[PDB]
This record gives sequence, structure tokens and C-alpha cells, in this order.
Amino acid sequence: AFPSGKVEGCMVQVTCGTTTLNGLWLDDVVYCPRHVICTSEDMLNPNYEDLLIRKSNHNFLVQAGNVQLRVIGHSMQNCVLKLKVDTANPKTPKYKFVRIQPGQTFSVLACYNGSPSGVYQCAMRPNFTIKGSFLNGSCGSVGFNIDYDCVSFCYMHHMELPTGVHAGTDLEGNFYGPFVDR
Repeated sequence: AFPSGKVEGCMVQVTCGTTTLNGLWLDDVVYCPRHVICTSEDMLNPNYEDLLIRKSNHNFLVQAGNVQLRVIGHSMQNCVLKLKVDTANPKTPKYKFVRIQPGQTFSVLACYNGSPSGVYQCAMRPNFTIKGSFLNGSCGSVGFNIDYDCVSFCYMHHMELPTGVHAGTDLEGNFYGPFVDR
């Protein structure tokens, strides 16, 4: 329901090896789910600390349309990866990070490979999941609310559960509910 223009100008494509998903570009940092550094066999019992050390900056390919962002640093904050790039996003809006509760509504900008596809109003169920096919294949899409001119990011999609529901974190990397990225 919220207009998505301010958020569209922050969405990017993040690729590591064969994995490609959405990232959020604010200032000179790109936020994305940390399981992007995982391969197929990694996602069963991943050592995220060992994988972080194994990857170099040039293992990360970040694209904002045709502009290519050069990764000059990468750190991990809970379950989100933070990629420092060599350029600040000139379209960075006024923003803050907030943590919400189930039952509260927010708008989700569903993207695929960095391209905005739709915006939808939804809410987490009491078990901290979201039911909706609109998000299938949208790893890294973010949820948000607009407080006048400020964009409050409150959600990042991380994974689809076997039961067709979706799990995610806040922008500090803390999962909503008891879920784990393994």
C-alpha cells in the first residue's frame, strides 16, 4: 500500500558464486542475507565464520542496474551480510531500522535479481511467518513503513519454509521468531 519509489532506488543485485539475490544499498553499504555466501552443500550445516574468511571482496558482484559497485569490505552482523562498496548511494532516503511485531502491517517490495516487481501490504502471523506466493523467489526483498519523509525498514526476507511460508530478519540481522538460516 505504501508508495515504493524511495525504496526502488536502493534495490541492488548481489551475486556470490552461483547464488544471486536482492540487496539493499544505503550510503556505501549493501545489506543482504548472509546465506548468499553458501553453496548447495553449505546450507545443511554452514560455518558462516569459516565461509566469511574464505571469500574475497572480488567474490561479490553487486549491480545497481548497469552501474557495478566494487566491494571493498565485508562484515557479518547476526544473519545479515554488510558489504562496503566504493560509492555512496546518491538516492539514499532518510531512514532508520526498527523491529516490529506480528499483526502490524508493512509494505514489502518484492524484487527478483534486483529488479522491483511489486509492492504488497502484509503482516507476520503470530508464529512470525508470512504466507504469500507474492514473495516466492524474492530472497533479500525488504519490508518497510513510511513515517512522513522517513523510510523505516523493518524486514528482510531470507528463506521459504517447507510449508510455503516465509521467514526473515530485521535490518540488524536478528530473525523474527526462532528460525535459523541452515
